[PDB]
Amino acid sequence: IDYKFWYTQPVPKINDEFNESVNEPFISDNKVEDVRKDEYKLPPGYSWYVCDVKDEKDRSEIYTLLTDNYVEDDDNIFRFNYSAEFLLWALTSPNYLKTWHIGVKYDASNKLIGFISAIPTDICIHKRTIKMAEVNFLCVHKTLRSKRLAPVLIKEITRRINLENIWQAIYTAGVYLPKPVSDARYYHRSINVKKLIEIGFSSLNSRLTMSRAIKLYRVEDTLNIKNMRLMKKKDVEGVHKLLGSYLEQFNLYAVFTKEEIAHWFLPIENVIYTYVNEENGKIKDMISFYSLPSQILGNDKYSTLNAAYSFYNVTTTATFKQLMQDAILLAKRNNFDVFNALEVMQNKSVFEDLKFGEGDGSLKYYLYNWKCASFAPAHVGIVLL
Ligand SMILES: CCCCCCCCCCCCCC(=O)CSCCNC(=O)CCNC(=O)[C@H](O)C(C)(C)COP(=O)(O)OP(=O)(O)OC[C@H]1O[C@@H](n2cnc3c(N)ncnc32)[C@H](O)[C@@H]1OP(=O)(O)O
Ligand SMILES: Cc1cc(F)ccc1-c1ccc2[nH]nc(CN(C)C)c2c1
Ligand SMILES: CCOC(=O)c1c(C)nc2ccccc2c1C
Ligand SMILES: [Cl-]
Ligand SMILES: [Mg+2]
Repeated sequence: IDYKFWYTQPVPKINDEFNESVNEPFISDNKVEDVRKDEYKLPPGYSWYVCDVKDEKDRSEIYTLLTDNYVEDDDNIFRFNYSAEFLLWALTSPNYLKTWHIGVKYDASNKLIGFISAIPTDICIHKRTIKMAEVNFLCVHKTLRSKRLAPVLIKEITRRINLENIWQAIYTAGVYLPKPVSDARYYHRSINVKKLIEIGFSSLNSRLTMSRAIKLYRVEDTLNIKNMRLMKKKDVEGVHKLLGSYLEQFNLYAVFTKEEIAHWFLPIENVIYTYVNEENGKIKDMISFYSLPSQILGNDKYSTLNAAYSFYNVTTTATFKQLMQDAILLAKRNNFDVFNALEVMQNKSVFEDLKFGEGDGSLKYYLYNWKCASFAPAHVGIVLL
């Protein structure tokens, strides 16, 4: 459309296409010393608030704000319902800064009505490793929409990030913005198909009756990789090598340290599920998925859809199809209703045979202050929360 805000920022124009050899900032030679030391102005009666995600009550305020005002699907059937414990995990990874968890309070109610967050990460884009901020959980209260508050939150966080001598960022959104480096459709594999029909999501007909739909999505309760088990602290070094080598093939991926592997994969109930196959004290295969429920808006019977989201999956002893079939099984054993995956990495190759259905949209991958050729989602090797 016009992108009056986005076009002031070091991002590509809607028309911009770069050749494969281009891989650099839009604006280089930035100076920490020149970064504005003042907070961006909020409109009258609003104030910046530094959230302490480790404090249960500050964390619960962020939780409420998102439970009520965060992303909905295009038909407003669903709203993401990230749990408080999930938010603690997503925001307190290694070297996180408390000052990159930025809230906005309405002074007179003392209530949180705005939020944005970033955590630091090393990102490899087209074989160049860049220290970046990963931005996530940008949210304005439904009652305050289209008032140009989002660019204030975006400018304030960019300012705080630049204070740490960091000048690039990664982010994802379902909305089209200038301009994606990659665009990945999502797919869904029904697990609790009766529930899915009942809330309006899945479709039946003459050929596909209720009983036939249930038969179609039945899984055998036996693993292809018999020894696949929950990840444990002893597996951190093994996972780090398995995953770190795997990821090198891609055009876009995080370069995880050991401390990151421990944070991002060690299992937490209702948050992150990681499974490993150990042979001879070596980790040869791994499955992971995170738990992201959606709230079901205005269904009499159900209020929550429990959804497992494919995270990182690597196999060296089975086919990728057998690995993902095990991942679906492990999601089913843990009470999930549906398993969601993007057409990143090798994922697309299994979607047909494993009975995934194509969804109604896509997740776009973005870089801030970085010029490079865009690429097909098969070359994307990072999954953001
Ligand atoms: C070097 C470090 C750099 C760090 C920074 C990196 C950049 C990080 C960027 C952030 C990454 C976040 C990633 C992330 O969190 C994951 S994507 C999820 C974003 N959150 C939601 O969708 C929750 C529901 N929606 C809302 O709360 C509001 O609709 C929000 C706050 C989204 C927009 O509030 P609003 O009341 O609806 O709108 P105004 O205040 O009037 O503002 C309109 C301006 O906002 C642009 N807009 C709309 N949605 C956007 C989105 N998802 N990203 C970026 N920009 C977005 C829009 O194009 C327009 O600019 P334009 O006029 O140019 O078109
Ligand atoms: C529905 C879905 C399925 C799937 F397998 C992977 C991703 C999505 C999805 C679609 C739109 C979204 N907007 N914001 C988010 C949250 N973040 C990832 C930032 C988001 C996620
Ligand atoms: C069958 C379940 O998967 C989905 O269709 C789904 C859900 C549950 N929540 C969402 C929340 C926000 C944006 C999109 C969403 C989509 C696409
Ligand atoms: Cl400004
Ligand atoms: Mg606004």
